[PDB]
Amino acid sequence: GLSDGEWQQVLNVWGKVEADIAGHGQEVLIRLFTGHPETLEKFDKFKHLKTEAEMKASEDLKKHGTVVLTALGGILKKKGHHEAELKPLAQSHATKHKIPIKYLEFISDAIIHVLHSKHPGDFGADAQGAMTKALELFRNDIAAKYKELGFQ
Ligand code: HEM
Repeated sequence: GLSDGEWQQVLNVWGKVEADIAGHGQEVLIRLFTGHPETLEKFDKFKHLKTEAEMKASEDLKKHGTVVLTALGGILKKKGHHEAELKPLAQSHATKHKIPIKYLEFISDAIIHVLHSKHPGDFGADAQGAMTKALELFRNDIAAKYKELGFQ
């Protein structure tokens, strides 16, 4: 798991996201979609987005960005004790949305990318390390639920 010092770093870094949840959420999804176009296909409601301009201009994408990060934020605030919050998400993403674990890897890297892009020089080495650990924990616990379901 993460140490108390690491969880404190994670939640301190999260303060940035919380100041502009929709902005960070939007940029995270845009980074995901632009870097990995196949991920867009998993969203029947965003597949109509053909350009990054259309993406940035989408209020609904911004809306989903807020939904995605608010959920992740709630999980992070649990500092590891997130089974109840994590289980349903892993299950809807495996059973309903069919999101391979690889895409969760992509979005994790996208979150790291967005923090550096929006806060250059203000996302220290220790901060990136702690946030990475937290995102790997989140990803790994979902992977467990995926194996349980036999989802690939
Ligand atoms: C940090 C990771 C993520 C978090 C916390 C998260 C959270 C959520 C939440 C809370 C919902 C709505 C409730 C539900 O259906 O479970 C949702 C829906 C959805 N997510 Fe995720 N998600 C994440 C990553 C991804 C990724 C990488 C994809 C890639 C395709 C994805 C695709 C979807 C789809 C298709 C829906 C349904 C959208 C709709 O309403 O039509 N998610 N997500």
